[PDB]
Amino acid sequence: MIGRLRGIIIEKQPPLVLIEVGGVGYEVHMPMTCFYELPEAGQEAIVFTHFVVREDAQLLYGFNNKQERTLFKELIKTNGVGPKLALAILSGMSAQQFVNAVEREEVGALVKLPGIGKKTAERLIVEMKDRFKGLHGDLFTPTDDAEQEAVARLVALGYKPQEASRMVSKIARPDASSETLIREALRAAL
Amino acid sequence: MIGRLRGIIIEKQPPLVLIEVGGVGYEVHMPMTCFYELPEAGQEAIVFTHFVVREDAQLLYGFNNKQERTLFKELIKTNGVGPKLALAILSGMSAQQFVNAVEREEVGALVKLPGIGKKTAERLIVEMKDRFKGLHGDLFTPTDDAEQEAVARLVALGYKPQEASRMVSKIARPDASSETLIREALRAAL
Amino acid sequence: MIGRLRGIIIEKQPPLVLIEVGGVGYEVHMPMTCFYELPEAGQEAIVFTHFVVREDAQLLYGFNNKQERTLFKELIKTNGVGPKLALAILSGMSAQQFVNAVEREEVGALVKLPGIGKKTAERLIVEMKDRFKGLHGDLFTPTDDAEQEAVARLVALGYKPQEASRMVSKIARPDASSETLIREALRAAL
Amino acid sequence: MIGRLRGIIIEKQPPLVLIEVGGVGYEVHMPMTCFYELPEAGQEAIVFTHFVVREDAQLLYGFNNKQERTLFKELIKTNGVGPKLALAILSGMSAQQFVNAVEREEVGALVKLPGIGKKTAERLIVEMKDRFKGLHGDLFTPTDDAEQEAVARLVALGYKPQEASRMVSKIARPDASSETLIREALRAAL
Repeated sequence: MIGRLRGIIIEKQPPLVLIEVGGVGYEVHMPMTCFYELPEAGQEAIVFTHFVVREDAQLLYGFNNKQERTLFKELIKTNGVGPKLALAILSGMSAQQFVNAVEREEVGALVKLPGIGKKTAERLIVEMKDRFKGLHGDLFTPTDDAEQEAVARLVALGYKPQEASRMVSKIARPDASSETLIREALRAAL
Repeated sequence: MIGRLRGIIIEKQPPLVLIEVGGVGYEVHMPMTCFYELPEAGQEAIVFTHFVVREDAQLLYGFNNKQERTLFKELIKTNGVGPKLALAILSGMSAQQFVNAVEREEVGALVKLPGIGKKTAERLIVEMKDRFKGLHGDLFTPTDDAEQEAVARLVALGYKPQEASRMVSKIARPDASSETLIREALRAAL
Repeated sequence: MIGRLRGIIIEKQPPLVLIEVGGVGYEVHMPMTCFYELPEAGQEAIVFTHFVVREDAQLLYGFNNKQERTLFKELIKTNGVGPKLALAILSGMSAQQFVNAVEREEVGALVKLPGIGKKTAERLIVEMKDRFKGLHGDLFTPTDDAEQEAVARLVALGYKPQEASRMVSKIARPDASSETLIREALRAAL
Repeated sequence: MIGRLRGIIIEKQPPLVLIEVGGVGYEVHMPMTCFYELPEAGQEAIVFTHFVVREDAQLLYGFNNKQERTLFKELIKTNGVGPKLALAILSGMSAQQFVNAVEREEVGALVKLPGIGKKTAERLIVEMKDRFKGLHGDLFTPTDDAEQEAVARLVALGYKPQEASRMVSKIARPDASSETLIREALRAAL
């Protein structure tokens, strides 16, 4: 439900940060690489969050931008990676580096990580390297921003990636509103 | 627990909208047709919400008015429809149209939707067409507002629809307070 | 976690009330008898809440005072009564009346309620009539306020009611702070 | 998710305290020893919280400082102790005393507590006495603050305590930022 927090840094205890928001102190778990970018206690901070429901707990994982959160979200969707390990992966390396490692396929580096499997490492690379394709953004892009947006949305709707791809690509060009595109796409399909 | 949000639109990423409320950024999932009616980022918005608890997540589905939320709630109560599909149904068509399709019984249209079943489509129509009856409102009405209110309440209480119907219809007429009606109805039954 | 709400009544739809608290609109389910006492929409209201976690939902049940909430809490602890029925019981009758019915043991009245069992009604009376004993308050009292408080606390701690009873009654008298009593009681027992 | 609350004490009903935060009244369960230190109703209070998710409830346990919370957290991680008993242990004795009892290994005292097991008491002592070692703080310390911090973090990451211990101890000395230490440690290990 919670995607972002805006408040004052009350305490820092890596990798935990306590952010006061209107009297409510929220504990946020952040990968060290994000952690380094946090402002000083007493100052205002903005963090992108990912909520994790768990058996005996409700947790928030935070990032400095939406790109890093996406990467995190992506990592955890795999069978072998959970939030805790995802946090460790992004504490040893930055989103950027991680992305490079995968592209350059360097398991070596990945293994140097606790709980990090080899067959796991290998599988990871393979898997992630694949997921980045359908991923657009500075991070995941070493075409059209709105089209790519309209697509994601259409895919969020239930349309098979390729279907969607086709559905917007048929009608299109700029000075459209992904919103407009999405809109159009739908009419022309139902 | 959360039925409405009032705050500033921070970002739009259809079908997701991020609404800032006193420093807390809430992610809201909205059907495209509602989405189109949202104000611009930076401005204040009011959205009616439906909370969905899930295995690994807590989600909020939002609408522009209570009527659309009801329709959504209604759709999801069926065996074949879940929140994600309900969101897709209301992204392809507006509450109004949807309501028409059902009344005019046009499966054709419904099928043109991913995950949307035929036997499902058929069953849907049949089912919804039935549920709208007991549903009062501009949407679900192509009698007395308070009586109909007193009834719903009495039905919320545990009374069988027909019982309730009868219970208020026996004593009644205007310049009553559904609250008054409900009140009266009860005394006269216990 | 949430025991009280202070905010503006945005809408009333018995038995549901929507209360705006700093931009967050909370849905509260209230027994009709409490409902009648609510102020007008647009005005400030204070409601005592009971949180109910459920399979696919998180709900808040509200009351006008702590006594009515207690009674509700009490009712639901029984095997045969759940929140929905407890809300119906307190919609047909007021906490006061309910309390009388039980004391005067009048099943007749109770049965006049949907889902309300006879063996259930009977069992209820019996059960509640018993629970009120250990219950102190205007409602549940057709001795010492602090002692009774110190006891409850000591009982919250794990002490068997009678033990606790004894533990404070040995040392005591006024111008004590239940807090003081509790304190004392403990030292003298460990 | 909630680690701290800052608001006005609305009511005290040991061991429960109701804290108003921006219109939201939060119920907090506090060990009596913490309870005694609370300010008067009407005044502002700051409490450190521990969230407990439960079958039919969501609860918050509060403390006056982070040390007492840690101790609580520690206690509950054991097989034999749950939140309710942990609250009773800290209501009979203060964090300090408790810590002493364990160090001085005095079961006698512990047993004087409801639900408190003997084999349990014994096991406890043994267990806690062990956990305090890896615990640094005034409470749990009848070396370097940042190093010890860097370690905890590295351990939060997945590193075996000893590994971490070694990893920071190799490179180190002051006027470092646990953050710096952590940082360094990582590079030199991957």
